[PDB]
This record gives sequence, structure tokens and C-alpha cells, in this order.
Amino acid sequence: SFVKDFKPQALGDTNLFKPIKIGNNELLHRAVIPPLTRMRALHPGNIPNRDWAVEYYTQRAQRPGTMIITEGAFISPQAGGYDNAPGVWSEEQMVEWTKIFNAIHEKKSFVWVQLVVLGWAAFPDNLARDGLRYDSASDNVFMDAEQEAKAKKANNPQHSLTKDEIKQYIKEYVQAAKNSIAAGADGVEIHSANGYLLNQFLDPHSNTRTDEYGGSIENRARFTLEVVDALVEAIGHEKVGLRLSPYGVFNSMSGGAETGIVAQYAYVAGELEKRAKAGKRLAFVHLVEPRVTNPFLTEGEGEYEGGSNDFVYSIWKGPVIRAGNFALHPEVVREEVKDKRTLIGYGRFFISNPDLVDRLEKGLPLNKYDRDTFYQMSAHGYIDYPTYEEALKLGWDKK
Amino acid sequence: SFVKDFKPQALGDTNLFKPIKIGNNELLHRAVIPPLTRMRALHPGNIPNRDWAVEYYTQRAQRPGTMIITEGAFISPQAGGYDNAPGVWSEEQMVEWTKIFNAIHEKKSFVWVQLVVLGWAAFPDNLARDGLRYDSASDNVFMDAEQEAKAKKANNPQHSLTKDEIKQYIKEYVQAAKNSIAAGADGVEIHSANGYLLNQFLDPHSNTRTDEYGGSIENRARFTLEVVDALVEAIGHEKVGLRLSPYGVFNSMSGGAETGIVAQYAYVAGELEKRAKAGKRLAFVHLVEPRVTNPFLTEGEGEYEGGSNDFVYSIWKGPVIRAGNFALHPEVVREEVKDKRTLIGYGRFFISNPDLVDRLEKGLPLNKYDRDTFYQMSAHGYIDYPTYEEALKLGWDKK
Ligand SMILES: Cc1cc2nc3c(=O)[nH]c(=O)nc-3n(C[C@H](O)[C@H](O)[C@H](O)COP(=O)(O)O)c2cc1C
Ligand SMILES: Cc1cc2nc3c(=O)[nH]c(=O)nc-3n(C[C@H](O)[C@H](O)[C@H](O)COP(=O)(O)O)c2cc1C
Ligand SMILES: C=C(C)c1ccc(C)c(O)c1
Ligand SMILES: C=C(C)c1ccc(C)c(O)c1
Ligand SMILES: [Cl-]
Ligand SMILES: [Cl-]
Ligand SMILES: [Mg+2]
Ligand SMILES: [Mg+2]
Ligand SMILES: [Mg+2]
Ligand SMILES: [Mg+2]
Ligand code: NA
Ligand code: NA
Ligand code: NA
Ligand code: NA
Ligand code: NA
Ligand code: NA
Ligand code: NA
Ligand code: NA
Repeated sequence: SFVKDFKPQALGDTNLFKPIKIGNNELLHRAVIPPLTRMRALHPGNIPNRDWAVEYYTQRAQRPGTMIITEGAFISPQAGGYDNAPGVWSEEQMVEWTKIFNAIHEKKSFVWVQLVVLGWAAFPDNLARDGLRYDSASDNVFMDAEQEAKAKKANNPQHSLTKDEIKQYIKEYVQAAKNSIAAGADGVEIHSANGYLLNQFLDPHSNTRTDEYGGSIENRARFTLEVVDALVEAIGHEKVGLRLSPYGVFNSMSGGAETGIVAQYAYVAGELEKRAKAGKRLAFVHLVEPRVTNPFLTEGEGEYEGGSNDFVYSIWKGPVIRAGNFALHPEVVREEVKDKRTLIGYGRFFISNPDLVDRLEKGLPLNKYDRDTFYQMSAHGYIDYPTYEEALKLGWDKK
Repeated sequence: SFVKDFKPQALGDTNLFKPIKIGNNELLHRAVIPPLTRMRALHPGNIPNRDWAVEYYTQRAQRPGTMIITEGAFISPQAGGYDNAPGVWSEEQMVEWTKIFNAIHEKKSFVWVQLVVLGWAAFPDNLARDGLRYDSASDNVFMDAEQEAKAKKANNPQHSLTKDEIKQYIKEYVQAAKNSIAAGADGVEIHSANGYLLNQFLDPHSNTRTDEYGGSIENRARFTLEVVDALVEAIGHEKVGLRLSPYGVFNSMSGGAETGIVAQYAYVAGELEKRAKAGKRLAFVHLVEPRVTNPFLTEGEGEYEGGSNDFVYSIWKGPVIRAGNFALHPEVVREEVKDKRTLIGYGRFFISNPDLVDRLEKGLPLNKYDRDTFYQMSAHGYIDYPTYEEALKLGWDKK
């Protein structure tokens, strides 16, 4: 069905429908697919779904000139811990990714691989089964009681990374980025948001370290910036973006309750601008808005009203992708895209609307999403959401 | 004469004319007199002007319930270096300040003493004459070539403060604050703006130190925060405010060209909010806007368009006074005061309009200021600017 109470607005007369260049890619509009974990990868080996993933991405690439950021992809076994999320370290994985990237490019769209390391969000029992550590910044603060207990039961207590282990992750980020480009991706996004490992280093709640990787703003940002620099060197700044969620609380990050949180993120933005002014500007910065501090709460819930991401624009002077509850709020998008370097990521409603871009241009009703099939091993709720035309044929204008 | 091309707007229907409490003071409107050095203090002894200062402040206190921040006042001889700016360390000074504060209070207005330490902005020859150091954060970066040369000629080369000397300044801030309150002031403002000593520590251009007072965001903010804490302890948080100019370039500060500048100031704001949440909220934060990066350039010049102070509001949750080119821009004020904790400082046009508040309420023409008498040893251009009524009698509606 269509979302019942929604009053759509046509956005074709806004900058959402003006072309923009991101990295090497000439986008034809500014509606971006943000990274969306869907849990259709198959075990063993974290293999992108051999039956359905090409179709899923093909459907969502259908509007020419769309920027797609993939579902999060693990850079190595140690970086993972969810059996049904994909990786980008193995030949068997890259065979499937190549097909996905080719399909997106055949639709004249673009694809950026999000590179993920889970840290404390991983399942410690899966890691133990596979002979892997349960990693985070620290060893004395935990995501929640259940995770702490699972780790202990698995004889895999949370481990504070050594400097050498940080370096090993950096090597894996580099190789994952190389694999992504060699397989045909247009670029990569470094996931430093949503309470995953790099965010666990950025945040003073999760990072109680007293070495050079914690205990100050500069130290907490060190790992993220080392990954940025290593990837810029390996594949070029034009093929690298960075995702941040300053106000996020998902995965036990601090959000606005931490009075130093804006400074922490302002520092990162400043360091990116410094690199840019020195000739190595990242393709984009991608921000999760305080509109959505936890993406598993219904739109409108978990909104933080005490802060804005606008500060980033005073510091970083490149493209900015903003995501969080924008599909149901075209009136907000209309204002935000007046800024000529702003793009809008649409997550949950891209799950349910493969032709979302047409719907945004033309002010059409939106398909309701089905949260129960966000994570499921099924084509249902993955590749069977209809286009607007298909929905009309199903009678959804009258349901 | 009145400013020729100005189209006034009545602001009586805005929050500029709603009461607000700042510290212990019930303000009746939100037009604030920011600190304005006028150079009428007499030498020797940096004595507030015995002939005219009471009249100057009485005139500008005339609208009941006005918050006045004094001209910058030196906390000690070593903190000074301008012969015609006043101090607040001596009995002879405080005799005159007491008369000023009493006069302001008789007009049912309020007075906050701005506490100043000049650092590298001081005149090294005046300091040498008096047996005093020429101080800054560092000893290897200078305000400008002329200052560096004057210091060398005076056998008083710029000196990087020792930790003990920093502590001595802190003692002097404490005593200056105590003197101010004992003489009848409502509170004090710590000057950490406009390229004076505390700002010289905040800014990475002027602060090349490698001890705990430089080399990182936290270290560069240490001195300012130590002054804040020492004054809160001495006289109470309700009697203390802090002035900052994130985007200022006056006195050779970095401004927006420094990509880390927003992070530096965000850190300070965060530390103030942390103290507030722990029960010690400063009375206000006072910000100079990027509208005026140098207050000795005509309105409209030296405007930095690449940054906003709005970030501070995501972090600090108390009152904010904003200053910089607001008199000629009532349309901007009308928007800014929609925020219910925003006050507006009017500097140069309070020099020339003793009844500025009435003029703002009622949308009246403004007296043109005379920059030549901003700093002069004269009643002319100090206490002889007319009220609106007096200007009409002079025929200024027809000049
Ligand atoms: C099912 C689901 C999976 C997600 N997976 C990822 C992910 O892999 N990487 C990431 O950075 N964010 C992920 N997110 C967060 C989204 O990218 C997005 O920031 C968020 O859903 C808010 O945007 P929206 O309101 O348009 O959905 C996910 C969100 C959902 C609901
Ligand atoms: C003559 C003059 C003297 C000033 N003296 C001080 C001072 O003692 N302390 C301070 O913090 N700012 C001082 N300022 C800066 C003003 O407080 C204010 O921030 C600036 O003039 C911008 O506001 P305006 O455009 O309303 O004048 C001075 C400015 C002028 C023009
Ligand atoms: C499992 C992954 C990669 C994941 C899922 C959800 C979110 C919000 C995220 O940031 C990452
Ligand atoms: C001499 C003093 C106290 C002074 C003068 C002008 C400005 C802008 C300032 O910040 C301070
Ligand atoms: Cl799993
Ligand atoms: Cl002088
Ligand atoms: Mg242990
Ligand atoms: Mg169902
Ligand atoms: Mg020396
Ligand atoms: Mg003259
Ligand atoms: Na419409
Ligand atoms: Na099938
Ligand atoms: Na802005
Ligand atoms: Na789950
Ligand atoms: Na008017
Ligand atoms: Na006289
Ligand atoms: Na705001
Ligand atoms: Na001068």
C-alpha cells in the first residue's frame, strides 16, 4: 500500500533535480541511496546474494545518473560478525560484486562501496566460532549488558585494539578499497558513523584509551583520519567519501548529551578541509541528521532537537550528503537543497520504492515499507516492491 | 547628522523588547552595550576619566533596564600597555568606577566590567618604560613587524609566559573581579576575544607552545577555562560571562582561514555547557559575529561569509549576546532575536546614539558616528552626541 497520510510534493523544481559531480561521477540528480544493510548475503563466506542482489540494485539504479552507496561491506573476516552481511575481501565475494556493479552501470547509475568494521556491534559468538576477536576501542565499556555477557560466555571478552591491530585493520581497509575499485566500483565510503568501530574511537563514551588513539579530540579522531589518508593514497581522494553521525545514539554512542560532541566532529571536518586545501579533497562527506538518532525507530521518533549539522558547512567546503527522515518531509528537503552542494540520502523509502527518484520529481505517493523484511533472507520485501505504475495496476490508489 | 541612506525599522514588536534575566539582572530589553574602548582614562595610573566618564555612562544607561558592558579594563599594570585605557587594580581607579556604577544604577540599568589582558597587542615601549614585560603565548610569532621591532628597540622582546606567570595573571583576574564587584558592578566579562592575550592562547597561529598550554585544542583553551573557573569560584557563575570572536582576524588572529577554528571554539562552548550542567552556568556567552572580523573597518567591510556562529547554539544552552554590524541591519536583528535566548550588542552606534534603545524600538534615524573621536582625549565625540530630540532641535532632520 501507499503511505496513507502523506501529502507528496513535486521536487522537480528544486536543486534536487540539478546535476552535480561527485568524485568522477556526473550525477543527474541529488537523491542518493545511502548504505542499507539488508542481510541477504549467504553463509558461509559473507557472499552477496547470488539470486537477488543484482536485481535489487538494478531496480534501484533505474533512474539514470543515480548515486548508490552499497549496503555496508566488511573489509575482512575480523571486521565482520554478521553472517548475512557481505564482505569485499574474497574472490568469491568480488565475483558477485562485479555483477552488481556492471548492472548498476548498465542503468547509467553509479556505485560506491561502504567499507565497514563492526567493533562492539558484532556478535561475539559468531566471531568466537570463527576464531576471531571481539574488538573495540576499549575493554572496560560495553555496548550493552547482553553483548558483554555474550562475549564472556563465548570466551571472547571485548578486546581493546593494540596499535598493531589498528594498523592491520588499516591494511584491510586499503585492500578492500582496491578490491572494490578493481571490481568496477566508482568509489568507496568509509563508515565512521552509527556506532561501528571507527565511531567507537571517535566517541568519548566508548573510547577510554590513554594512548595516542584516545583521551583527546585529536587522538579520538586519529584512526578515522588514518583510514582516510590510507585510502586517499591507495585509490585517490576523488574515490573516497566519509560517513559521520554526530548526534547518533545507535550502538550506544553519546549524541548531544556529550557536550564535546560538536567539537569532536568539527575537528574531523576541519582536518578534511585542511587536506582539501592541500590538494586532496574527498569526494563527499555524508552526514546522518539529528532527525534520526536511531534508524530502527519509526520516522519522527528519536529526533534530537538540540543540535544541527549545519556547523559542518562552515568548515568543510565540499559536497555534503544528508540523510534522515527526508522522504516524508519534502518541505524540509526543499529548504535544504537551496544550498548548492547538498545532496539528500533517502534510506527506508528507497527500500520500498525502487522508482523513488521519479516519485520525488513528480510528487507521487510513496509505497509503505515493511520493517519486518528489512533484514530477512527473502526476495519478499527486497525485490518485490512495485514501481508506481505497478502499484497502480495492483489497485494501490484504491487500498 | 543622521546616517543618510539608512531606512530604519521599528523593532518594538520583536523579542529585542522582551525582558530577560542575565545573571542577577532583570533586563527590560535585549539591546546590550558591548565593551567599547574610548581612551579617555588619564595617565598616570590608568584612571577612568574624572571629568566625563560618569556622564558618558549615565547617558548610555538612560533606557531603564539596559545591560552595559564597560570599556575593556586592565586587571594589572602588566596586563596593560595603553596609557589611556582604564584599570581595575588600584584604589584611585575604583573610586572613579564606583561613581560610574552608581550612576548607571541610578538610571535603573546594569553594568558588567570587561576584564582585559593585552598580550601582544600592548605597546612594548610603554611597558618597558614602566619596567614591565611584553607578553604573549609564544616568543617566535609576532602580531606584526612594527610591534616586533618596537619590542626589540625597547629592549623588551616578546616573552612567552611561564606557567607561574600564567598563574599570576589568574590571581590578578581574580582580584580584579573582586574589586569590580566590591565597587558595585553587577558582574564581569572575561575578554577572550579580538586577539588579546587569552585569544592569543586559543589561536594556533599565535600559540606555538609545546607545554600544556598549547599544541592541541584542549591545551590552547586551558588558560581561558582556568580564568573562567577561578572567577566562578571567586564571585559566582551568575556574575561571570565570556567573550569570544571565532572568526575574528583583528590583532592577527586566524579566523576562518584556520580550518580548525570552529572546533577550537566548539570545544570551549562544550566545556562551558559541561560546567553549566554540573551546576555552574555562566551568565552569558558574548560572540563577535563574522559580520565584523575587524571592528576598525567600516560596516560591510571585513565580513566573512564562510562561517556562522550558529554552531555555538547547538552546544551552549544559555544566553548568547551577538555583536557586529547590527545597527544598520534591523532586518537581520528581526530574524536573530526570534531565538528567545539571543541578545544583540550594538557598539559603534551606541557611541553615537546615547538613546539608541528608544531609536531601535521606534524605528528612528541614527546619528552618524565620528570615527576620528573614537579614541581621543575629549568630551567631543564622547558626551556631546545628541539624543533624537536634541538632534531634531539641531535641525538634523534637515541636514
Ligand atoms: C534496514 C537499515 C539498514 C541500514 N544499514 C546501514 C548501513 O549498512 N550503513 C550505514 O551507514 N547506515 C545504514 N543504515 C542507516 C541509513 O543509511 C540511514 O542513515 C537511516 O536509515 C536514516 O535515513 P532514512 O530516514 O531515509 O531511512 C541503515 C538503516 C536501515 C533502516
Ligand atoms: C572604538 C571601539 C572600541 C572597542 N573596544 C572594545 C573593547 O574594549 N573590548 C571588546 O571586547 N571589544 C571592543 N570593541 C569591539 C566592539 O565591542 C564590537 O564587537 C564591534 O565594534 C562590532 O560591533 P558594532 O558593529 O556594533 O560596532 C571595540 C570597537 C570599537 C569600534
Ligand atoms: C550491519 C551494518 C553494516 C549496518 C547496519 C545498520 C546500520 C545503521 C549501520 O550503520 C550498519
Ligand atoms: C584596548 C582595548 C581594551 C580594546 C580595544 C579594541 C578592541 C576591539 C578590543 O577587543 C579591546
Ligand atoms: Cl548473524
Ligand atoms: Cl598609549
Ligand atoms: Mg581483557
Ligand atoms: Mg509480513
Ligand atoms: Mg626570548
Ligand atoms: Mg572632526
Ligand atoms: Na506538488
Ligand atoms: Na528466486
Ligand atoms: Na551555514
Ligand atoms: Na537484527
Ligand atoms: Na518600522
Ligand atoms: Na569638561
Ligand atoms: Na540552531
Ligand atoms: Na589607535
